[PDB]
Amino acid sequence: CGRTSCHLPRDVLTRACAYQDRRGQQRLPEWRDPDKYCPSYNKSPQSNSPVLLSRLHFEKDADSSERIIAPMRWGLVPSWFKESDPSKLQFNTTNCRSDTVMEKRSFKVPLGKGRRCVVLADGFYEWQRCQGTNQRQPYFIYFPQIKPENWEKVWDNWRLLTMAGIFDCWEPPEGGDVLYSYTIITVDSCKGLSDIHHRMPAILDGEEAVSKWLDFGEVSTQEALKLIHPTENITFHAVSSVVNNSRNNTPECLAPV
DNA sequence: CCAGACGTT
DNA sequence: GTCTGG
DNA sequence: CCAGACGTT
DNA sequence: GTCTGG
Repeated sequence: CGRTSCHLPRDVLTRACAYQDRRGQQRLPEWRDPDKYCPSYNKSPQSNSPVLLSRLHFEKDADSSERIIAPMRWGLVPSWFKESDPSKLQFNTTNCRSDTVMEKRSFKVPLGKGRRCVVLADGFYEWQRCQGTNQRQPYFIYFPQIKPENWEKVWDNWRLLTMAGIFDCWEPPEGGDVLYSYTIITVDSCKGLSDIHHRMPAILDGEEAVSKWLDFGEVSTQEALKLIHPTENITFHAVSSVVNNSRNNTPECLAPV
């Protein structure tokens, strides 16, 4: 999973991230760096997407079940990385295989420090490789949804896709803001998706999964990794090739055909 | 020991 | 920074 | 992820 | 074929 849609206006996104802390207080997650939120139908690696993380990553003594929402760089840049510019990274951290995560230098260390985040999207795109043709068929893939008038109604009630991520913090040698960057954990595609692609993102389905993944305060790596697996609770439709070029940011990207 | 990699679809 | 391969 | 470049005097 | 930029 190397492309998402995350196009909602910031306040609509934030309201769609309404949740309950461990005490059952209804809350909206508190923003950091909201100016870096860049809505688009076509989010590629190296772009910023909003992710949820525990408040306790940002505030001493916080309730770890409280949530921050913050734009992060898609493509995990490890703390130790030595060059001036993130883009010089010579290995792909767009994704992080679940099967090998504990053996991977770039992911184990930040995972170990509790740096679990939830990557938000409308949904993700996958390109289907079909036998004996180089033509790839793009699909938009998303949580099942409630079953220009309809458009506004749909998107107000949209259930955002919640993907399990890991993030790391990098101080540019040259100097600047700390870079927060993320990888989306991958697992085997479910039966529903297996004729489209062998890989899918690790989807956290519902508030229990999202909560336990976020809460590095109360939930160990070993307990968190149990949430990482495929889900059949997923739907999709084929979309035009408009999505293919990551410069194309329009509704046509995720329109059915 | 040091050198060199650190990753995925 | 930390681990693997030599 | 795909698209597009891939080079020097 | 392989890497960078989006």
